[PDB]
Amino acid sequence: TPRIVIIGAGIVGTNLADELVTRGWNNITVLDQGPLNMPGGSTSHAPGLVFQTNPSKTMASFAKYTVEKLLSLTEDGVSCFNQVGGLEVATTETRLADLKRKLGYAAAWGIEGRLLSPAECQELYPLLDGENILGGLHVPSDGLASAARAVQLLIKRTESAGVTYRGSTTVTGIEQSGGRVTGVQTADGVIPADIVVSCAGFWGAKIGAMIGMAVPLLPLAHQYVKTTPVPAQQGRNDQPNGARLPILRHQDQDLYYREHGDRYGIGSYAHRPMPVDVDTLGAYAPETVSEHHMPSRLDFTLEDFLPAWEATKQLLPALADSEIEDGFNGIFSFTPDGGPLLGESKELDGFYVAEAVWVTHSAGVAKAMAELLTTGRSETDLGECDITRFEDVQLTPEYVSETSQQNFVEIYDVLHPLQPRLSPRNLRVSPFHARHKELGAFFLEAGGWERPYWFEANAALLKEMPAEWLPPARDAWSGMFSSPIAAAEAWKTRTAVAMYDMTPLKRLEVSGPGALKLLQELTTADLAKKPGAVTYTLLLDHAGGVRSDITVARLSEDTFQLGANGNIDTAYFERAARHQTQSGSATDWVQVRDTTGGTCCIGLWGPLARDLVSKVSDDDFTNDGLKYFRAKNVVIGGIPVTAMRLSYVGELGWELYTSADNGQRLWDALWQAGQPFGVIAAGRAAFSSLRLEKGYRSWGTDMTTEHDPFEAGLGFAVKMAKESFIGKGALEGRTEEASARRLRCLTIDDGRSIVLGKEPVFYKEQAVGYVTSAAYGYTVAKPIAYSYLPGTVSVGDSVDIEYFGRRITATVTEDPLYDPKMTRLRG
Amino acid sequence: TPRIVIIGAGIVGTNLADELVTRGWNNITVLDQGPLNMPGGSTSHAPGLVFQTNPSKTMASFAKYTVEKLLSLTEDGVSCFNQVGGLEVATTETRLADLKRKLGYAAAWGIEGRLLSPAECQELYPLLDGENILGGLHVPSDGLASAARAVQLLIKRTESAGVTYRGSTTVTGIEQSGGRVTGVQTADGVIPADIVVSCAGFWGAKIGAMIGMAVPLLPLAHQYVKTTPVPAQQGRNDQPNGARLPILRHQDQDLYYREHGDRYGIGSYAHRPMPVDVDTLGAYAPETVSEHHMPSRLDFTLEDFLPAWEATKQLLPALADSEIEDGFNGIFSFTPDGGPLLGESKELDGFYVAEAVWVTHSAGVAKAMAELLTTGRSETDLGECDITRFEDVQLTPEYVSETSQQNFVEIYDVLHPLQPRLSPRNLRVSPFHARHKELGAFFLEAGGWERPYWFEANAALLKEMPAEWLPPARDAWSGMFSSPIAAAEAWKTRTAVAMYDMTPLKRLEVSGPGALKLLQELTTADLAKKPGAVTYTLLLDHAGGVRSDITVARLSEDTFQLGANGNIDTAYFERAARHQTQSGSATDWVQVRDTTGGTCCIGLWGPLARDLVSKVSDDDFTNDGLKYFRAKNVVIGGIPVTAMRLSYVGELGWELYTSADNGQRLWDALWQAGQPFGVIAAGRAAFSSLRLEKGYRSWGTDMTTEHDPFEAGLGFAVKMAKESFIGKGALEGRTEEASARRLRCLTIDDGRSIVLGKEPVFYKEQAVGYVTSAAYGYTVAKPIAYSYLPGTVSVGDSVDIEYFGRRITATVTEDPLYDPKMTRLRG
Amino acid sequence: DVLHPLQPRLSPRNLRVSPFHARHKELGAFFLEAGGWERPYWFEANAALLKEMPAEWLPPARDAWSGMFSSPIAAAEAWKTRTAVAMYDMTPLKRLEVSGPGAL
Ligand SMILES: *Cc1cc2c(cc1C)nc1c(=O)[nH]c(=O)nc-1n2C[C@H](O)[C@H](O)[C@H](O)COP(=O)(O)OP(=O)(O)OC[C@H]1O[C@@H](n2cnc3c(N)ncnc32)[C@H](O)[C@@H]1O
Ligand SMILES: *Cc1cc2c(cc1C)nc1c(=O)[nH]c(=O)nc-1n2C[C@H](O)[C@H](O)[C@H](O)COP(=O)(O)OP(=O)(O)OC[C@H]1O[C@@H](n2cnc3c(N)ncnc32)[C@H](O)[C@@H]1O
Ligand SMILES: Nc1nc2c(c(=O)[nH]1)N(C=O)[C@@H](CNc1ccc(C(=O)N[C@@H](CCC(=O)O)C(=O)O)cc1)CN2
Ligand SMILES: Nc1nc2c(c(=O)[nH]1)N(C=O)[C@@H](CNc1ccc(C(=O)N[C@@H](CCC(=O)O)C(=O)O)cc1)CN2
Ligand code: NA
Ligand code: NA
Repeated sequence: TPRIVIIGAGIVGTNLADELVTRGWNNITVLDQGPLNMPGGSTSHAPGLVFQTNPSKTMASFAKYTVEKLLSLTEDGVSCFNQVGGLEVATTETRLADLKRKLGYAAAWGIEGRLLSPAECQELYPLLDGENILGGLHVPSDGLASAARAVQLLIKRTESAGVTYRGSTTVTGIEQSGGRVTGVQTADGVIPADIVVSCAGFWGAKIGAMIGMAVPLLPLAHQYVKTTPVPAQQGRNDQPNGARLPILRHQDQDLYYREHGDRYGIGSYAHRPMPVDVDTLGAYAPETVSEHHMPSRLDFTLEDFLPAWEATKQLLPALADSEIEDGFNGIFSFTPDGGPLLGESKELDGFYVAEAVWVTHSAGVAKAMAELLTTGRSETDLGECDITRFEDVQLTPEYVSETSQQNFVEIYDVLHPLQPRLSPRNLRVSPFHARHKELGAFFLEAGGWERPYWFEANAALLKEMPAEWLPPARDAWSGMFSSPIAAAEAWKTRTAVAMYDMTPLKRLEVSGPGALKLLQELTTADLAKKPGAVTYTLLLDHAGGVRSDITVARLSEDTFQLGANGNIDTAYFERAARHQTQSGSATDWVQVRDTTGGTCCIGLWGPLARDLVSKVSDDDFTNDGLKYFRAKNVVIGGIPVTAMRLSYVGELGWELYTSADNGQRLWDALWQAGQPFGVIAAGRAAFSSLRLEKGYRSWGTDMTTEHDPFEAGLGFAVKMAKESFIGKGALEGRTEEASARRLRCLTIDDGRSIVLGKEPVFYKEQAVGYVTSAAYGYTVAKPIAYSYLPGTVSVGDSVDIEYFGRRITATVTEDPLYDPKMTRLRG
Repeated sequence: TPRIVIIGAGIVGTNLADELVTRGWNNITVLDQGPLNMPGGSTSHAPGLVFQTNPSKTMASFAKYTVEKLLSLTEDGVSCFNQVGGLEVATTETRLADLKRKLGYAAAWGIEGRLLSPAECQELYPLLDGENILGGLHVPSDGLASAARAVQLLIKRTESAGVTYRGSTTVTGIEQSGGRVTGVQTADGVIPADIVVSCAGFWGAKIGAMIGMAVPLLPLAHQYVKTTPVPAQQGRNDQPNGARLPILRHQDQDLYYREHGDRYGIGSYAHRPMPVDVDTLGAYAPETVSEHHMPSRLDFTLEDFLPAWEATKQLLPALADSEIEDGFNGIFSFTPDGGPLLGESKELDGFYVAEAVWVTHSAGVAKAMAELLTTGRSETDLGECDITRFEDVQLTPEYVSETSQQNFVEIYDVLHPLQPRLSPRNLRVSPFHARHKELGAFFLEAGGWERPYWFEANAALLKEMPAEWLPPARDAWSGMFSSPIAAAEAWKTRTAVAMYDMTPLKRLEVSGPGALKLLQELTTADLAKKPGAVTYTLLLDHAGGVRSDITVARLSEDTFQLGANGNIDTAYFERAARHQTQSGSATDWVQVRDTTGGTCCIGLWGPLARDLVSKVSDDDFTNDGLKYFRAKNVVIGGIPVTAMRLSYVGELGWELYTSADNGQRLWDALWQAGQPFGVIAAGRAAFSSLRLEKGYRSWGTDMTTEHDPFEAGLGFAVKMAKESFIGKGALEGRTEEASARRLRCLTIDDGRSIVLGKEPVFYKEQAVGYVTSAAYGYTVAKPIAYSYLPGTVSVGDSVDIEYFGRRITATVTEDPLYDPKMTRLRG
Repeated sequence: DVLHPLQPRLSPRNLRVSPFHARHKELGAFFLEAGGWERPYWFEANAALLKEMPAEWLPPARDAWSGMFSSPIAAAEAWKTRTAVAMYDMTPLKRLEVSGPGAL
């Protein structure tokens, strides 16, 4: 098997060694600049609290696996997990409501937990001064990891299986040739490798710069304090590091707690963000590293801890009879969005990262990476962990610094899923931005792009709207980053004509004599059709899982424009094209460009779309001028445009693409043409609700690599008859009808209880699914939610969706909910 | 020699046959759908007035050649030119002033002419009612062409030399294979060809669509009327078509005149534009074509002519005793900018156009095309005639229609060289457009781009400006599309820091394993330098003439960004890259993209540029961070940018390139950083004056293919030591010192008489040059003009520049006028 | 309906605006209204100041109810008012001219 070098003998790198070994890959060298007995990264100081419950399904499965593995990781009859459970307490109404949402995550992801009353909290954790406790969330399977001990036992069992450990060995560079890794440099010459995995914790960026790779993590310090012996605790625990009470979270004050014998450990994020320059740390001579003297531990700054110490004494008064014994400012990693950084680099074949990973998720990440390395894919969706998810503006040191600090500042906050950052904003805007501002655009952002969710100009339309379009009141939570205005935009889209900004849609140009050959192998469609055809198709992995759903427009013999889902797709195409070019003839070369930023697109949609466009174009837009899912070049308002006839909102019209410098003119020409037809600008709130009424899938939530096309209801898009395509062999014999799990459309019975995503779904009182996407449907006048459900659950069955602790009755409904016979889309 | 098919036996196509023959290329078939004896295009109805004098040097040389050739084109002792001279009369002060400018063109282009007083006009042309005549411009060598007769004599002499003519033969298509022309389709099968030249007059667009080529001409009708016998004219001329008086232009009333025996011919553009659908003309059966029955002649619409007929009787009262005998609405071509359309198509190798050409320029265009075909280049600069000069937005049928009609409406107007159209405007704007509007940008346009010439916000700076920067008053003509504000912008650029919009600069990405190989052959620089280098270099033709001056930035091993001069360059690179790819290995492929529209650029220039940028970037901008004429990637205001250190304005700073979606943020970050430093936005008026103070050349005026690098003072940019590059062999042994003509900088002695361009330059009372570029120099505080001058004329000599009839004393000055030791540009 | 005390109408809006309205829009004014006047409650331009603000000025989280029609941005505007200089639109303040020999 391939020669693997792992950089880092933290909890990540030693778990990864371990996960590779058990899969038969043992040609591994593990390097660490610290001594093997105590390498001295963040793992060497972590207190090891593990709270599994997480808004993210993947992160939650990573934590569940880590708990399982640490419990099994044992020597002299002592495991590496002490399963005391975990308790998060609420001291405000906002937090108590949020614990109900978190209990929802628990059930969604298969973690057992309960909400505790104030009295039951006191019974479980008598040290709590009960006066400000409104409630708790108790997960019995949570607990304390012994991460440093786990590292030592992983080293020992992997060593026996052939893995080589070199402590006191500093990586100073990475050797490469022809765009693949060939070795790792040390002052002692090069260690050959076919695969390098950087498991270097908060040194990740420094390692990354050695190959020109932006690794978007920031090292940040976080205070951890142990008290002196707490009188109330005398005699209760085994010394020196026993614990019997659940690990304790006090998220309203940025604090968490564990016992260490009769002492308390207090973790505080209740301080200013503290960026750390890794180049200033110094080279620690290995012989010098000890528990208080290691690169990860900076001097304690007591002044930062004072407020945390007061809140502690308030929550746990017994602690007022102890003192602060020892504290440090410990360094670990943060990232712009709080997700880890995993996967193959863009810059260098065979070079991977598994960085910015808490002890909590370590074994999970290791296992995914081991699957990635040995089989070509991870069994768990890595959409939110892949290093290549980031856009170029999100990779600058300044972006990483500013947003990673804000993620530290907010780490324990209750936040709505649509909550935008206040800064940095306005990084990327489409060419319609000034016009969007004139119309009172309410902008949210993703990928650096500013995106209108609705337009305040259209509030003037609410008085004219037919009552059937008026939605009911929303609760405060579903009402955040939402507006009644979206009803009006949905209304006008369904009955007049609307202009949506499609500019942020990932746009890739795949070009050259090998373009068709590349796309024919990567996609599930037969793309060898005369130019003009637009095909909705999938990208799969070799296990048939859905990596993406895409459109491919063939603009000429050698030129294809793809509408993709984000930069994981870009990176996927980039590498696949480079590999075909390198091992092909002069007829296989192919380039991939991300042209998103240099172009723009208006989705011009609704029943008056042809009336509008005919005023500013002499091109033929009739059905016989341009059929559904066809593209051609046209001129609109004097601007050359590529017109594609499809609509993610389910109405007549076209995506109109042009170069950025032309976009404002193209916008103004249409806007003016559309005055007599009541044209509006329409934003993402309406867009999302309308596409949901159409049943159209959104990659990353409605389906990921954990789903095959037939489970996702996307069989129509797989052309099984193709000689060859990635995933074909895996999908032999499967059908939608025979899928054990299927994506179902739910409508909410009461017409008004909106859900948002991730809420667990119960059939006959058992958790069998979870909301993937949802919105209020303005056309059907009810909340809609999607969920996978067991194949045995049928159209017309009834299911419950738990939202903030309350069961909401919904019915499995046939989709599309709107115009399933596509009457609005054809001729 | 190659098999050539010419489409059209008009004055263009038969002259082209002729010009090819005399150059030894006689394998020619000439096709025309009309009968050979009277093909029935525009040539069959033209009255044949030839006024040589023209603002364009090339057009003027085309007309001079046409006069020479038609005079030599003779049979039975009767030539095809009747050299009666030409007279343009002025009936307003505006026109009289403009005739003085036109006399300037005459001397510039070597055409003999004089300005006539009202009395002398009466003596030359006694029929003129003298009362509104303020003056005339008389060119004795002008005259009347007999174009239909010239066609017949060209046919006869080319036929004898082997050329084949097929009349009554309709081209219905063009055959091609592998991107080159292979034949012309008729109902009688295919006529093979290696080279096709479309000489199809106003059918040009229809021919063009047969290969997918946009031919930006519009067919338009123009009225031409013959009177009955004019009493005053009885007995004076040979019948039936004699003429003795000069051809007569009456541009203030859109009219021109010639005698036909004792009748008058009146040409009127004094009517609404009359677009013609060529598809509605009908197929004329050849046997039916006669003088009054031909595809080019539409029914006369007398109502349109009435006002012209009145003005005629006012100018020439003798005509009031005649009547209108016959009129027609004759069709010919117009183009967006009034230039013809020449050269190789972008779409099809070997397929050329020579279309939208007046009888006046016909032989000239034919000769250039013959040179192009047989030698690879024209001896006359075709910058303003090349079909590939147009930008994509300028090629839509709607753009062509609207602007070609306006060119018809303005054909006889006095217009300032900076006069913008009012419509269509706002086609292309940079990402800084809203910000430019906030600052009161005064926008002119070229290439479809809106470009600020100055910013009204900066008027507030005039009260603070040191008096030495305050320019003198401008006359009305040089003051049009000019503002004192430009002095302030030049001032701030020289002493603080300015932000120029460089977005419209043609930007080409040349990429792939054959990129360096292509550029090494096309340019005069050795580009095989590690990435990061920016090189100013030339593109030449095989005769050493300068096609372009360019920058090449090597961004990576296989990736180069060029800053070019416009779409002639784009088209040149496109074809050259396609040809290398087709006849190369898998290591020679190369793509060219025009990324202008998807990107943007700020030129951040002036002595405080480093102070400004250091506030919003942690990249190293010091001299040791980025040397002059080097590029690197940086981050500014959170935006990835490519920074190139050069300055067409002569100051410290950088061109800052980024993708369009990032541009506004990049703008705002710099704007805000620049507040304490007094940053301004600066426009093209200042830019032009500043670059002139630096002596930097502008392709298309300061040099064209008619100049070699040494004549243009660009020897430094030619690396003669290179093994190989286009033009090298031609330039062996030449030096700047030995050049018979050299580009000289002139400063105007009086400090105030501004010239604009094209004004003739006299040494010791002889016309020896002409102004190529000019501006008021704000830094040296005097008007500057460039001109080629004989090598014998030296620095410190004195020359006169004629501006509106007045000699302005100027001195030949060493350039650069500003900072010639580059102290402002280095370290 | 359950309505927050600051809940604005969506229509009719923009009846009365001060002469600084275009400038307020450039700066990302969040407008509420009373008396027909549009009144900025805070300015989105000033969100860029939050990263520079001393921690002592940073407010705690708000519950959903007190957080409606409220923004952390107001902390920054209060900060700059107390330590630098701020421009408030006082235009809607009822202004009466009492004039004539009986005015006093
Ligand atoms: C600091 C901290 C972290 C922490 C915590 C409390 C504090 C104060 N509480 C946690 C909690 O209760 N629950 C939990 O799940 N995690 C908690 N953490 C975070 C956790 O400590 C880290 O996220 C995790 O330990 C990181 O693991 P990882 O294995 O990724 O990183 P590392 O332990 O830092 O090891 C990286 C190794 O790389 C070696 N290295 C780096 N550069 C080189 C070079 N050039 N050459 C050779 N080796 C290199 C390092 O020496 C290190 O050992
Ligand atoms: C109309 C007009 C033009 C004109 C003028 C007054 C009027 C009313 N006065 C002029 C003047 O005094 N001085 C001057 O210099 N020019 C004046 N003109 C303009 C002039 O007539 C034209 O610009 C010039 O004649 C055009 O010459 P050209 O050789 O380019 O074009 P053509 O004579 O129209 O011939 C084109 C031929 O192409 C053949 N054809 C077209 N399509 C086909 C196909 N498909 N197959 C075969 N043959 C084709 C046509 O039949 C035509 O003969
Ligand atoms: N050009 C384009 N590409 C894109 C999008 C888009 O809206 N436009 N997407 C935007 O997010 C994602 C793809 N999601 C989509 C999901 C469904 C349909 C759709 O039209 N479905 C029809 C297909 C009909 C057919 O193939 O015949 C259907 O399911 O009935 C389109 C895009 C990424 N790529
Ligand atoms: N990148 C870039 N490309 C461009 C321009 C530009 O301003 N920037 N041009 C804009 O119109 C045209 C080129 N004209 C130019 C003329 C002179 C110089 C210049 O810097 N000349 C220095 C060169 C010094 C050297 O090579 O060492 C000089 O003549 O001293 C630059 C561009 C087209 N290409
Ligand atoms: Na916090
Ligand atoms: Na006119």
